[PDB]
Amino acid sequence: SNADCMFGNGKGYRGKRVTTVTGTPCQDWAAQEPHRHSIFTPETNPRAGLEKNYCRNPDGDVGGPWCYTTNPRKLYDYCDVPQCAA
Repeated sequence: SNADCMFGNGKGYRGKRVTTVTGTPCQDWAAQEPHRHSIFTPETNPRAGLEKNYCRNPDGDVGGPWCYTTNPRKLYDYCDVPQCAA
């Protein structure tokens, strides 16, 4: 596959999904915008492969990969990337 898929929780999810389960665009892990988060950035989590706004699981939530949303409703949510390790 093009490797836009997660392995388990998405800890080694090296994909490029950029939307929550709703399709709400994931914010840039790098951007505090419009959700300021000096956490789960590429620079605070240089082990979970956080690039741009592509979904990731820095914490390896056992529910799956997530991101921060550009949605003024919630700070973060889960993404909808298929299981690569399946």
